[PDB]
Amino acid sequence: GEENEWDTPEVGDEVEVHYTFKFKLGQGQVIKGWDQGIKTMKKGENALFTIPLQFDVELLSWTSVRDIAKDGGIFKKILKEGDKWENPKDPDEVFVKYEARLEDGTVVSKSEGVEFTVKDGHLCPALAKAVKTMKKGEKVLLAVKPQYGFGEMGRPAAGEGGAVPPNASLVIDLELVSWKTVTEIGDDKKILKKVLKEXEGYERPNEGAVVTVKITGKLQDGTVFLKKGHDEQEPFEFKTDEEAVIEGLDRAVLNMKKGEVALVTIPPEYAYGSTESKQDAIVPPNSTVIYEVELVSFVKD
Repeated sequence: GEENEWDTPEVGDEVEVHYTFKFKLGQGQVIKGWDQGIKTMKKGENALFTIPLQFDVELLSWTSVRDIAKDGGIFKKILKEGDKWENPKDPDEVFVKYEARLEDGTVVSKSEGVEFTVKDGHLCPALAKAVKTMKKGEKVLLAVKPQYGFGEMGRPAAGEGGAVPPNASLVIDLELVSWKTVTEIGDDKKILKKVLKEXEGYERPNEGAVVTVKITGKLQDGTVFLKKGHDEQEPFEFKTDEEAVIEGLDRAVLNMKKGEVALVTIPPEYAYGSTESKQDAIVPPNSTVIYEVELVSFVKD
């Protein structure tokens, strides 16, 4: 039997319909009959399915459901679609809100906005994994099994704590609000470049470019040791790829666009090395330094 009458429901999505409400497409959920044509239906759309019985079906909405670990370990249910098409990546600093519950709706952990580097995780394994599939502003409910929750050890009540019983499943509202792209720079990847402000179209200095920059250097506890090229100072310009500046700033700016603002995390072998740098404070030997960099303009080689 068959049917006559831009996006579509997939396998396992949560469809809402008028016929003559509201189920998991194509699981065990209706008479194994008429499921199998709702998946060609569009939102507004109005089909009449004929089974050898007739069904006037208005597909109202759906919510997608995603088996993101390929495991049934985490099912992601998208309750608000996010924007555009990028998902954040391991080295990204993401900003999120979530509320994690036990199956019985007991809130164990919750947050109204928290940033983390995605590869470091947060909360439990499920979060890092969910966000790596999520668009900006995506809001989801995650059905999490123990191995992506807190395992066997579960989790004790500390504060603001809910004990998670060893081997519990979890239900998590998660919203990916926004993120900042970290690229790993050097042969090494030891230099982190976090975009604060995206620059303008495509072009990047090349080796030997003369580059105008504003820079602010800080130690990891936030002490400013250097300011250079800011508006209240003479401008600061250097040629790139000549060791005109510490190596991590040279490599960062080669990967920067005009007008880009970046935080650049520079281990001491790419910075001041093993001797002290007496600036606004002293750079103690063996410091990783964070450099706020604004690529003002440049003239390619």
